[PDB]
Amino acid sequence: KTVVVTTILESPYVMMKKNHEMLEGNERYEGYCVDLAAEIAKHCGFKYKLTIVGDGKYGARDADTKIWNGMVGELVYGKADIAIAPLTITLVREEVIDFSKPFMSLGISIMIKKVSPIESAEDLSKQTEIAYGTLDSGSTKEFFRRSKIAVFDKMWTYMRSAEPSVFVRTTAEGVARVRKSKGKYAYLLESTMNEYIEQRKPCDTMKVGGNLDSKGYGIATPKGSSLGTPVNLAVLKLSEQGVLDKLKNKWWYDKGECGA
Amino acid sequence: KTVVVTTILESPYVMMKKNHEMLEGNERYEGYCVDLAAEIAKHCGFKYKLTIVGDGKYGARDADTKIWNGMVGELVYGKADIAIAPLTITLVREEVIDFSKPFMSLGISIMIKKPQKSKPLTVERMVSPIESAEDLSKQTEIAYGTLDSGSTKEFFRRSKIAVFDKMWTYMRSAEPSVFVRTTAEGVARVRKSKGKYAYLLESTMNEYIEQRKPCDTMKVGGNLDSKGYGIATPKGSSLGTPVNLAVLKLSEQGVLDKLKNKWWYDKGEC
Amino acid sequence: KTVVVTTILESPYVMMKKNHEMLEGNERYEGYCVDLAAEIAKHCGFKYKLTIVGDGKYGARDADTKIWNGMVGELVYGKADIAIAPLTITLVREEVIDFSKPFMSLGISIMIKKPQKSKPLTVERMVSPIESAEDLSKQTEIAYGTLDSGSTKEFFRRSKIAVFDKMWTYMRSAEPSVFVRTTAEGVARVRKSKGKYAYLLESTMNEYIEQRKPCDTMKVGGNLDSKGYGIATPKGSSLGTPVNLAVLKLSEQGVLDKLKNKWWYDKGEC
Amino acid sequence: KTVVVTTILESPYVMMKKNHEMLEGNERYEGYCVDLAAEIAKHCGFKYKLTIVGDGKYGARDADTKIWNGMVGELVYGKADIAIAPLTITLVREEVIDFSKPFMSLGISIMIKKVSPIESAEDLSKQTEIAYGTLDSGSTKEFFRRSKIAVFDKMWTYMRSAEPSVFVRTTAEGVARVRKSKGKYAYLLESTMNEYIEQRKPCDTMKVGGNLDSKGYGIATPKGSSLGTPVNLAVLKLSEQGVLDKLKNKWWYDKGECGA
Ligand SMILES: NS(=O)(=O)c1cc2c(cc1Cl)N[C@H]([C@H]1C[C@H]3C=C[C@@H]1C3)NS2(=O)=O
Ligand SMILES: NS(=O)(=O)c1cc2c(cc1Cl)N[C@H]([C@H]1C[C@H]3C=C[C@@H]1C3)NS2(=O)=O
Ligand SMILES: NS(=O)(=O)c1cc2c(cc1Cl)N[C@H]([C@H]1C[C@H]3C=C[C@@H]1C3)NS2(=O)=O
Ligand SMILES: NS(=O)(=O)c1cc2c(cc1Cl)N[C@H]([C@H]1C[C@H]3C=C[C@@H]1C3)NS2(=O)=O
Ligand SMILES: N[C@@H](CCC(=O)O)C(=O)O
Ligand SMILES: N[C@@H](CCC(=O)O)C(=O)O
Ligand SMILES: N[C@@H](CCC(=O)O)C(=O)O
Ligand SMILES: N[C@@H](CCC(=O)O)C(=O)O
Repeated sequence: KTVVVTTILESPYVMMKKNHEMLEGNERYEGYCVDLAAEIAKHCGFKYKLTIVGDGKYGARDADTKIWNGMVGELVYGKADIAIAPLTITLVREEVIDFSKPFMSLGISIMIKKVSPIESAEDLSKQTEIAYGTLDSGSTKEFFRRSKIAVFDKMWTYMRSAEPSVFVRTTAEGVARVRKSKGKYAYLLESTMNEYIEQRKPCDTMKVGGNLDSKGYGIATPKGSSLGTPVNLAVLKLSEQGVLDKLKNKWWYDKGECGA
Repeated sequence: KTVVVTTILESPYVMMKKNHEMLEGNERYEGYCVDLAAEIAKHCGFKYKLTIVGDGKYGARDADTKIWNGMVGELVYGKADIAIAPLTITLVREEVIDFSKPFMSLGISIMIKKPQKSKPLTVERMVSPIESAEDLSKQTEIAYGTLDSGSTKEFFRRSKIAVFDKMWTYMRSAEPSVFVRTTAEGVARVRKSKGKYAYLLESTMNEYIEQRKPCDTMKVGGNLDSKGYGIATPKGSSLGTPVNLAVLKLSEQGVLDKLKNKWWYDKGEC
Repeated sequence: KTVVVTTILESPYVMMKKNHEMLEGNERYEGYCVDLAAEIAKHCGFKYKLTIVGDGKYGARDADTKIWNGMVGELVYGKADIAIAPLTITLVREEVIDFSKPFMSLGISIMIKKPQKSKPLTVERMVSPIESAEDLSKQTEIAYGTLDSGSTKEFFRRSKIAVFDKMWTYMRSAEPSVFVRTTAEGVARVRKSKGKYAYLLESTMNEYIEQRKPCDTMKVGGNLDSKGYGIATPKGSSLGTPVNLAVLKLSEQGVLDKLKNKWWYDKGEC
Repeated sequence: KTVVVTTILESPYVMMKKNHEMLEGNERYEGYCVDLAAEIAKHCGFKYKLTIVGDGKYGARDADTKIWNGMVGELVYGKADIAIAPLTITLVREEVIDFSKPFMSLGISIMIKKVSPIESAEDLSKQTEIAYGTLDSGSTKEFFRRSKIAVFDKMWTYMRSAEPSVFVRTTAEGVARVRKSKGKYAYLLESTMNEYIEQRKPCDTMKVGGNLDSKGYGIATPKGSSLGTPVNLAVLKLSEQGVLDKLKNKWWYDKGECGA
């Protein structure tokens, strides 16, 4: 029986290849996530099919609705069997569905135009001249929303009272807004995506400061599913063998079209 | 019913208080792990008593006997309820026990003696003989070893990478043995080897020891891999989910980071 | 019974919120003094409603007619219950009202326009024509004045010091008048006088204005004296002792320092 | 009727003159406090006599006894009519007796041997190599005892668990211990006393950092005394006329036997 998989067309995790207009099957996708899905299928021994959630969202909770959108929505409501995609792990999504062991560690990063006058996020909180935003229905905004730290509370109060809407539809739109703003707009995003933007043309954006926290990416599984343990063991096996690191290097630094 | 806690006397996770001879109960110990256990107890209501295993081993499967020892064995055989200690999540351990999400990131680093500054405007430059792991594998004059019954040794013995395979081959046939029995033993070997020995230990203890007096050691290279410290729980136990949720909540609240800077950098002078 | 609070719209003590047109109640105002009033209400249980006097004067005794105006007159005649505002403790005011312990230290400083840097290795040096008060008294090309119905003017008119007597003599017979009616008016006169005018205002507002955009003003010299901002209370009232104790408790707890840093330096770029 | 006044032999507030073995009356004392007392007596028009509390303490609350020592003890228990001395004003003493308006503003200062590696008190709290202490039965230790700030709580926990007893009998003993310790002992003391030590021989000590708080000195009066208002008005009048500042300069910088 073919197993349906939900994901999001995020680079370098998933790509559309180049001649996507004349490609079909599981060979029409290239990237970290599709290769990981193929490896998981080979290890478990099941046929898998890749699908993309119609809305370009990861998943969140609507106001006064209690409905899951994004990939977790497809997982919970019977529209998917496993989500192999860069889905951050937090407390809220852990209650509804179970996560495997993380396969990529990261944190909150600040990206800005190419010394930096803000450096630490403390100055950025204390300096309102440069704006800052996040991605809607992700995990960074959820982290900032319910943070009891004074600095993070001030940041979140800034985000909610922001004219116009500081949030963006996609991280590509976020970096586009950052580049077009000529350094007046900062982007709070995951470390991996920030570095990927940094190491590609035109190499105009750079990461500033350290990481505000520590997170990870997990392979979400429907609650009470028989496949959670096999895929968790497969993730651990890949981490032990270094296949995760090898694929990270393959899709991360093998090309390297920038001067670093 | 008060549950027991398995922990190892490892700095800065667990220390011994100065006035611990006259003190009993949970007041004997101090450090990162005791605060983590206190926060876990505050999150989910239960009574905890700190225990330290006699063998003082992290856990490994003995060959030709198939018997788990250390924390993993103590947890498997039902004589322990929780292991709030720097226990590394591995594939072999996940098959016997239940692991929550990692609460601390780590990597396999290298410990060597810090060289003296070279005299030859009036600035001092650092000279080192090791810059990565490939040169350590190629070079042979300085011996290198790992911790016995640890996660690093198990990772090295089951790695198909050429350089890691060469390191494992050297370690398994090195006379005298390059393996140590404790972290402090390895650090003492590094300090008293006069730069003739390299210790492969985790990055957290590495940086903690580097930042503390007499700060005569220094770490080289990056992390050989990426792993994390989890909280262990016996397979099919009712404490796994609440502990996992507590770890996630503590990570989100920033208490883990606060403990990290409290016990790692606030008490460092070098 | 809800008591009334007398305050002046002075920055950074009290500011007008951006969306105050559609907002009523205590939400209209923001700044140091509104937070001080909130902390006072939290300490001792009572209901407070912020009021701003129409005349907008601090308080002085009119000559030949003997009427107290401003906040002092408002509290003397019983139409107000408390004055949580930057009101200076003076000898003349203490004879008519009750003053608690000061909650902020201040001094009489000088406001002048900041000169441009001089071109003549590659460093920039600051040149100023005034370094103290004695040279200001000796020099006469640049006019200087104070605030009307303020504490500084009352201090100047009743000082036996020779230099201060000379300053008062110059001020009382200056054409056109060197006295301003508001702090903002004096700052505007300093900014638009092209360095031909000096303003004698308190050091707190002086440094707040200096630290804020467009940061085109700069303070010279030390404080002419030492005073403090108190909380006013009508003579023989039951609110004097609880307010004094609340001020002492807030000072001990460090809330006053936290408010000072929040509203004086955290919002400054120059 | 002669009014008795309690004080403490603290310099430059009160001196013993030089030929004290052959002096008597109110003319056997020189200094800021005796001159202030003479001015207050002249303004009010009453005969005053100066006395020193037998114990060299300002005043505090003993454990499980509720008895006032120091100068406030002499004031409360009918042994004095007014205390003209450098008595800091705080909440605890305000409840028992009333204080006039302050006549000298100051704060908590750190003194050390003659750039400084600690600078701010944050480093000193985070650096236990150099010890720090205060004066027993004063106001600095009371401020540190009941401070809810994390840094000040850490400092107070350090003071209580100090071997040997870090407290000193007198500020002169404190500066002696600081000088003999060769920079390994810091002294938390009032700004005025620290500066007075700074501006005298051998000019070996210097103040480090800013002020941890803001305080003041008041003329304590017995609770329910008819003299509180006249002396409060006299203090305000002296502050208005500049006599307080003039006496401060007279006993503070007129001599100036150091290189500044
Ligand atoms: N170097 S990296 O960010 O691509 C990365 C990060 C991580 C990896 C693997 C890689 Cl390649 N696996 C670990 C997992 C392996 C076992 C130990 C911790 C979890 C369970 N999580 S991690 O520390 O988040
Ligand atoms: N010790 S640390 O500051 O580097 C550190 C390391 C890690 C933290 C939190 C901290 Cl503070 N949380 C993550 C976990 C928390 C939740 C989000 C990812 C996993 C589940 N593991 S981690 O990546 O090992
Ligand atoms: N605005 S400030 O930080 O310089 C400042 C100034 C002063 C403060 C407290 C602060 Cl935070 N408290 C004192 C008062 C408080 C208690 C101790 C001395 C008097 C009674 N007045 S003050 O010397 O005018
Ligand atoms: N310059 S100083 O420290 O000797 C000093 C400090 C102060 C003085 C007078 C002097 Cl000389 N008087 C003021 C008082 C006068 C009136 C205004 C504030 C109080 C009531 N308190 S103060 O601000 O604590
Ligand atoms: N990649 C994150 C969202 C990124 C963001 O919100 O900044 C997630 O899957 O939740
Ligand atoms: N922390 C390691 C042991 C120490 C080491 O391997 O260096 C573990 O949990 O196995
Ligand atoms: N703050 C002063 C008025 C301002 C000034 O005099 O500069 C007072 O209370 O009288
Ligand atoms: N001079 C202070 C005490 C000094 C100190 O404790 O440091 C007082 O009168 O309370």
